[PDB]
Amino acid sequence: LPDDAGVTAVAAFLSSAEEKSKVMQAANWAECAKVKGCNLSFRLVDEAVDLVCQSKAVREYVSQANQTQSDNAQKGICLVTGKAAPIARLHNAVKGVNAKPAPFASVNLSAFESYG
DNA sequence: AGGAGGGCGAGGGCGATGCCACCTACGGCAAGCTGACCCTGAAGTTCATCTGC
Repeated sequence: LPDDAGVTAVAAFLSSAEEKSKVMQAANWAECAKVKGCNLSFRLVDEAVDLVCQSKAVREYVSQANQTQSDNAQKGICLVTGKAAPIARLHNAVKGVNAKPAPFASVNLSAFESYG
C-alpha cells in the first residue's frame, strides 16, 4: 500500500528507533505506561481525526485483507447464516463480558471438540 | 287412763353494685468486622514423550 503518506509515514516512524524513543519522552507517556495493554495508534498529522488505520487505503486494505485472506479458509458451511462463507476458526474476542475480551464461541480444550 | 302438742301465713318490698380520670412517660433495637478465599481460559506453543524408521 504505497503512496499513502499515512503508512509510509509510520513505516518511516517504525524504521526510526529514535522517534519511538521520543514517544517514551512524551508529556503523557507516563500515563499510558500506567495502563497495562495500552493500545497506541498512529494518527499522522494533517488528517486530524483519521488514524493511519483510517485512511481510504488502509480502510480498503482491511476491506481487502478481510475479503481475500479471510476467504481462502475452510470453505463452508456457516453455522449462523448457513451460507458457504469460509469458516472462521478463532472467533473474535467478544469484549465487555470477562476481565478480557474472550471468544464468546470458542471450543478450545482437548475435549470440548466434538468430532475432531 | 286418754287426753291434745299447732293451725296459718306471711319470710321481702326497692333502688342502688357505681362515679371519675389515668393504663403511661422516655430513649435506645444497635456497634463492627466480614459477604469470601483458590482455581477453572482462549490460544498457542513448547516439551516431553512415542512410534515408526
